[PDB]
Amino acid sequence: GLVPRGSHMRIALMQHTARPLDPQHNLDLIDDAAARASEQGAQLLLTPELFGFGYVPSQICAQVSAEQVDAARSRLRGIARDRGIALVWSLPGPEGPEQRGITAELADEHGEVLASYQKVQLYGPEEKAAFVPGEQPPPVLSWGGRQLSLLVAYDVEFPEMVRAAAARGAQLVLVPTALAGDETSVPGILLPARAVENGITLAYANHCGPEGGLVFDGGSVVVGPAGQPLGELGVEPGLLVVDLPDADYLQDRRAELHRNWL
Amino acid sequence: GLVPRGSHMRIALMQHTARPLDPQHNLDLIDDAAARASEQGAQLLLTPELFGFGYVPSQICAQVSAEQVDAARSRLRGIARDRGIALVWSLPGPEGPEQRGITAELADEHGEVLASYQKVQLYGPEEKAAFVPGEQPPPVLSWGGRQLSLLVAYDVEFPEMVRAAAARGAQLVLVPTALAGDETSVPGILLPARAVENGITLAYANHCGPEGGLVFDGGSVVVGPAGQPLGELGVEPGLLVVDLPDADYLQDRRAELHRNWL
Ligand SMILES: NC(=O)c1cccnc1
Ligand SMILES: NC(=O)c1cccnc1
Ligand SMILES: NC(=O)c1cccnc1
Ligand SMILES: NC(=O)c1cccnc1
Ligand SMILES: NC(=O)c1cccnc1
Ligand SMILES: NC(=O)c1cccnc1
Ligand SMILES: [Cl-]
Ligand SMILES: [Cl-]
Repeated sequence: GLVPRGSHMRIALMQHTARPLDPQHNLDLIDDAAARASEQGAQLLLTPELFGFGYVPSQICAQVSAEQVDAARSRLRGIARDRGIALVWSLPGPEGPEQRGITAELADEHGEVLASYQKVQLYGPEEKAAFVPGEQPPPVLSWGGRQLSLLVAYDVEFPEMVRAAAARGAQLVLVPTALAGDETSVPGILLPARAVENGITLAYANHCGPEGGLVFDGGSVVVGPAGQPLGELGVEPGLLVVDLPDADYLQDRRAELHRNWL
Repeated sequence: GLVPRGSHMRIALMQHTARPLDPQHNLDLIDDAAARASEQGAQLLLTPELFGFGYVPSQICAQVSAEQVDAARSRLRGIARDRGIALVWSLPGPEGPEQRGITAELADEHGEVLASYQKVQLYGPEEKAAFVPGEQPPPVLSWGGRQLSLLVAYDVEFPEMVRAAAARGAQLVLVPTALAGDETSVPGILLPARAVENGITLAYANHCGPEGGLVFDGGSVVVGPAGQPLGELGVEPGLLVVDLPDADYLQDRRAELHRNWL
């Protein structure tokens, strides 16, 4: 409804089904969602992991060129600008098929790429055959009056990855994902702890429905610092729109000891 | 009931109210619980943080001598032996009042002290005025056919502390605690994640009721590797007895990167 009294940030999450190896289709879906989110007063749209090509790691490595990635990237940049909304997307990285990772990028409403990140924690043998793991910590940046950060999918299941973002100042962690197999423990158990154990908000945007030989769970969610869902979807396509309201674990943690004990 | 087919470990958790600065009373309560647990076929009893003197940090530092600590320790050792049950207790450490931490120790049914641990993550200004933080990682040891470990209270709220135990091989993490203030997020949100994110079982033994100017929450619980409660108490004194049944986060985590990013 109307933009509320105590809130200066409204975010949207796109939950949908991608078609493998059909970027025109999947990017048309992103464009649709961007327009709709913008019309509802959202200032940012989060979209799912590898959405533009589908979550099909082995086929991305075999069939998707660098030039095809770049064409999808340019189109997404154009959607951010033309729909007048900040956009988080996830594509393969820009290098050749044998050198690139899974990435996420944040563009603002003018189309500026503010931040780029390469997934550090690859999931399973197919991802590890198709992609190179990232080696850099999550980025943290001011946008819309808060410190935003990016992580991808499996990354968020590691407390260390969320802690790395929060140690840099993150307040809002945005996570494209691709979770199938009725893995209710990730949104149900791990995400709430990630939020509480850092005092942060996390947004988690999944595929749903039949795609790439899997049936994705949906369950997209925004979790606030008390671990509660600010908004959530079920198993069907949807656009989740959430107004964010404006123990000291981060100070208390004995990081110099912890780093020796991992 | 009868010791079940698929289980070779039955554990007990004592949840009760301590009297500040009255070790005879509080250790009599531990003895009672040890006897009862042993009669029910439990092989180990976990008891709460600082139970023998009450959770009264400032008064422990002002009034409880080293010699008084040692007398309580010897009595607890005797309860393990005389009740024929392994026992986890938590007392101040053995040094002078200005040099000692909060500790936990595991004795076997013969009274052998198998392991000792000093709380690394002190909670709040009163603990930090009264006790020295520990500097050593959690111990991990074979007992009863599994790898057991110790952590104390606030420690378990840090993913790094549980990860440190699991990295050493822990399967069962035993946690004396003292949690008041209706802090439902610790057992409700953090403990289940600790268990899932390492694939371990955790046992969490709280005070309950009015003690030391607080009203403790109870909520003692054993959480298995899927994050579910194997057994749980409410707010009243009780003895929880649980039979333990017999993603690869621990291998997949990029620990050499994580250690640079905390
Ligand atoms: N954004 C607003 O102007 C507004 C007006 C009335 C009620 N809520 C919000
Ligand atoms: N995908 C990306 O992260 C990226 C970063 C810089 C340039 N092109 C792509
Ligand atoms: N896409 C992912 O990183 C993933 C898939 C399955 C489980 N957890 C994470
Ligand atoms: N421990 C046992 O002998 C037993 C016997 C029957 C049923 N369950 C356990
Ligand atoms: N409380 C303890 O940890 C301890 C260890 C060794 C000797 N005495 C006490
Ligand atoms: N006893 C503790 O370490 C403690 C107290 C309050 C909150 N969390 C932990
Ligand atoms: Cl919340
Ligand atoms: Cl479980």
